[PDB]
Amino acid sequence: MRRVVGKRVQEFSDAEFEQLRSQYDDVVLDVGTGDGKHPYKVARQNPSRLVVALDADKSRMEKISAKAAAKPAKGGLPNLLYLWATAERLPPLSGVGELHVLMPWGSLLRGVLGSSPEMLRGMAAVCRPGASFLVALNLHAWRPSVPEVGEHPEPTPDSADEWLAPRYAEAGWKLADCRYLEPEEVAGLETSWTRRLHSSRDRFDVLALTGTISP
Ligand SMILES: Nc1ncnc2c1ncn2[C@@H]1O[C@H](CSCC[C@H](N)C(=O)O)[C@@H](O)[C@H]1O
Repeated sequence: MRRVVGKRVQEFSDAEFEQLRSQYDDVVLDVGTGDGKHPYKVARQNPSRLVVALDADKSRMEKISAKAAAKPAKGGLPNLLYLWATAERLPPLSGVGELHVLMPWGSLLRGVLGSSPEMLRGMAAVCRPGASFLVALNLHAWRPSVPEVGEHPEPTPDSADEWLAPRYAEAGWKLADCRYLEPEEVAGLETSWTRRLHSSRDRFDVLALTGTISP
């Protein structure tokens, strides 16, 4: 595992991770965390769970990871770990209890559309059976269609129940609910995307897919 703290990366062992995790009730993983504001909120609000967040781009996490590693009085949080990793090559995590993928783009977005099940299966691998998941799709990936969504139509609560659920099941994800999130609900997630989306004139910008990992 490759921990990010400010501009520093430090590899550490699975054994060290296990000792850390063993002190908490459960683990939450944010995949593609970007600037890392969301997991910082999650860790702040959930002191009894260990929050792990990763991104392919280590530079994005510099500021917040440095703050999280500081003393408590300066915004430090003991239950928050930022890692440098892609969704294609996840860290050796096991038994994650809650998985978030918020506003993905690029190969992570292609992955969560499930035309191929490999990425979904790789993410399911780090989770225990019964883990909860939230995939929050940025619908602007279809406004207009970006290269990575190919010919996929923009998903809706109904259409997702139709063509996404079967794909998720093939990959071991039980898609239980699909619904639009109000802009205020998106804002509650505390991602950097709130700012980008503030100027949107669309009714909804995000579709939330939730369920459980069921291999
Ligand atoms: N295959 C992949 N593996 C890991 N991260 C990926 C990825 N493909 C895209 N990403 C990352 O996913 C992020 C999408 S932007 C979303 C950032 C964050 N979830 C937020 O809501 O603010 C980007 O930071 C990008 O670097």
